[PDB]
Amino acid sequence: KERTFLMVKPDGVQRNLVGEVVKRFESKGLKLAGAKLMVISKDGAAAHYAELGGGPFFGGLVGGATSGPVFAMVWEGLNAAATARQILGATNPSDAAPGTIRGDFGVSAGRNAIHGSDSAGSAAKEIGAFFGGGEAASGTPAAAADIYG
Amino acid sequence: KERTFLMVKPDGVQRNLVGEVVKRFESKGLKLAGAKLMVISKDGAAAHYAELGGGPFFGGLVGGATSGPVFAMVWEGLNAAATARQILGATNPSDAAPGTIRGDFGVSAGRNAIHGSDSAGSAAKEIGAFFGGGEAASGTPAAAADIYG
Amino acid sequence: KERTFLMVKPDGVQRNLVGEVVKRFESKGLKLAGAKLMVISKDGAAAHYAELGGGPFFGGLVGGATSGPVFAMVWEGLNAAATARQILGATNPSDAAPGTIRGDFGVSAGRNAIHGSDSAGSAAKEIGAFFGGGEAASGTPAAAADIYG
Amino acid sequence: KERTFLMVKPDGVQRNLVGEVVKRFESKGLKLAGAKLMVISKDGAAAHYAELGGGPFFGGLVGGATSGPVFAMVWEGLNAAATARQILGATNPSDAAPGTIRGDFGVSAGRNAIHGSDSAGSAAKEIGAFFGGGEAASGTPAAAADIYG
Amino acid sequence: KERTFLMVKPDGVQRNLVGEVVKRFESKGLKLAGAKLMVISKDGAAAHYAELGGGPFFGGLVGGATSGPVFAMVWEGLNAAATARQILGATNPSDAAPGTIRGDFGVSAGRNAIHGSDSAGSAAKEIGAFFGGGEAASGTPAAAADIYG
Amino acid sequence: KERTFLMVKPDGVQRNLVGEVVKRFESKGLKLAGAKLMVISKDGAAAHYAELGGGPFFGGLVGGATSGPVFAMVWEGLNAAATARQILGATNPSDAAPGTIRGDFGVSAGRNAIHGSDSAGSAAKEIGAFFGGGEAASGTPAAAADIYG
Repeated sequence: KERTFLMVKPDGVQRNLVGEVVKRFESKGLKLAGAKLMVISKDGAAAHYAELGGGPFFGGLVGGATSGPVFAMVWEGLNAAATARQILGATNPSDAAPGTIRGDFGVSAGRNAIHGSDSAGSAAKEIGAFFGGGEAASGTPAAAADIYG
Repeated sequence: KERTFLMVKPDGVQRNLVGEVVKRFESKGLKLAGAKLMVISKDGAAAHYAELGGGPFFGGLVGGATSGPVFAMVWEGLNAAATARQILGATNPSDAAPGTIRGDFGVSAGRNAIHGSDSAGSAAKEIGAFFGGGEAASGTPAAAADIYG
Repeated sequence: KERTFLMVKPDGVQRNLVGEVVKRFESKGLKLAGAKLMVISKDGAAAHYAELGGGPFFGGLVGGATSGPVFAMVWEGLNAAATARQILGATNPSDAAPGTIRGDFGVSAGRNAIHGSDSAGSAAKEIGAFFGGGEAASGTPAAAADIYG
Repeated sequence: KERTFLMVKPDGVQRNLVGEVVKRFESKGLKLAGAKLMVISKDGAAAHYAELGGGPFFGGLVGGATSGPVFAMVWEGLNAAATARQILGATNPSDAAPGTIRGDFGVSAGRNAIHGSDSAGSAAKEIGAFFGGGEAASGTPAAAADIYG
Repeated sequence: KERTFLMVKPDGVQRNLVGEVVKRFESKGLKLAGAKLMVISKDGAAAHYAELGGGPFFGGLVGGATSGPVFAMVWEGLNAAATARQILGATNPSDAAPGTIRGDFGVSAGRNAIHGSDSAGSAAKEIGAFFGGGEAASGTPAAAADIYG
Repeated sequence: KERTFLMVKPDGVQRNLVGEVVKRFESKGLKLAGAKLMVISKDGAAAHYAELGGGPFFGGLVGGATSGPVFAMVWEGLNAAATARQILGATNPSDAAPGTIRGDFGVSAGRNAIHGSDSAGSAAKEIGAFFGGGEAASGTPAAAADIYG
């Protein structure tokens, strides 16, 4: 059903947390509709982080995402985006509820393992910028009935 | 260093084993140079499974990979391909050493979670068919020194 | 000490979460006094879900529990029932604290992995309906001293 | 399909390994057709361990199983029994392949976490003695197609 | 950076939770600057628990820590102490957020797996009493850059 | 019972594998009689690696252990040393059975997570060099009866 864009920032990829962060959502019910390693290459960054470019963080923020790769993803299911952030954790890892990808694998707001949509609109603008339309498989997960109803 | 192509067959994707199977190699040292959900779409299959197309299995084998998506990947490091198959497990999951992706998550030779190169040549022909050349990030993993020397 | 009835609804059994959901309480301290796979068989349902039978959910709720099996259990220890629900999670999995059997393995209020008593009375009426009196082992766990005092 | 009897000896129940040992087979594909906590109560022992009652071990062997409870189970699937012992591990835990329930959770041949059939006949005589015929659910696991074919 | 004293009380050591409790902080980013098994030996206790010695708990509290060993540790990083207690969990395990060392491995306020500083001062007085000054390695963790910035 | 010296080489400490590597033996039955972070400081190295100092590896081998810290340990139980190496894994991680600390967390013979005695004599000479005699707790693990007999 509803889709959501969420990727693993350079740090997590480097901290070998790719697998777990993917898995967390698999064993949750969220469905992986597309995912790859497309780097930010600066240009892709500035736009994505376009909001508040005048803020000092940009200088040191756009520096980060652009270093190592970025495993980008798109996940399905009802309330996929709503629930994602809940388990993604609070933005600040040193303030994020223990049990989340952040409160379990993150000690700094600078580079906190993953990233994920803050609304369906932000979701419907992130998928596009990073993915496309064909890179996404429209596979029906053989196990989805034992989740919704 | 050496690269290797290895993907999660439709079954594992469906059995929610995407994360673990990725993670296994992260916590091993293997480096994820590119990865996405590009389906087999028949044509991509027949070629990949080209070997022994005259064998009856093809009828029922090419049927499998083509159902659900396929998380394809390319991994780095020394002896990446050599070691991969070792931990990938024996082909038959009901005969594969307990500790592997197969002997831990597989009961049938038909659909056994993942797939992975059987030699550097087979590796240097699988990467190409499924990936390309640009989809691969040439990121230097900040943690590779604590592995090799 | 205090006992509590808590089972894994059809969904979790089907979602292969039997082991983890059992284990969660083992590594917590709760003691497994009896457990099996006794299906609801409709009659057993209607009574258990007797409360608010006039509510529309019953139509579609009693349909659920009755499909696949149900691993029923009874757990011991002080505050067993009080603490259980806390770690069982909120009723709604898309609203349940990340770290629980629900917020980690559930995306719908319809079928949320497990079920567990809401009070000592409800506990002292669920055990009976599903278990009996002899199916329960009165074993003294050799490791209980390192928990209470 | 084929069924198999396998229980967790008193030790494992006490060592809180109930959950994991159950889970191992869930994430493998084996299907839990019935399971409870029926103690050995001596009589049930002597018969089960009937073979080589004249051997000194019986004195100290029948003493063991009869202490704490015993989570008995019956598992399904093709080659269920054949494969089970493989992942159950070698009889001697201080000689059992690392990755198994024994080589991971056992240091003595005396009490090694679990027990499991040594042949289909031994399987078709253990189920009966410990279970019955009605305690077993004939549920069709909604996820079995993504395993066999 | 900032250091913090936190040990595993006798119970956890006995409950085999040493590894996990250590690991939790490793995969968090906290750095292990020194750690061993120095028992409380009464004298070391009374001082550490000096606060409220007139309270009845002391009788039964100092009895506890002094039984089995105690894996003491000192951890590094920014907000190490601040964040530690958050993931250490609430003092009462039957009231501590599920995801913590306490809410996951503890059912009694008496003996709750681990112990950890309640302020930088309390941290700068616990390290000393249990460690020294030379037992601490001043190693620079080759992976710290992918955490802070 | 029998004791054994086994530490985590600089690499593993750096690769955040301290916890797991400790835990592996806890959930096995091995008892932690003492453990800390005492660095090799060259002198401690040369002696320990004294054997084959004339071999070229020494140049580049003694360089390794001396970089980051080293969590040294001493473990108890029957066949502690015999069984340890089995689960420690083969010396070469790219040849070590999948399920071990090496075959799961190691890709190079140079730096392979941990180290552990090759005989009771080598065990009775490693403990001494790294530990002492007082740093070891003679605690009786409250859970040892459910293992041996």
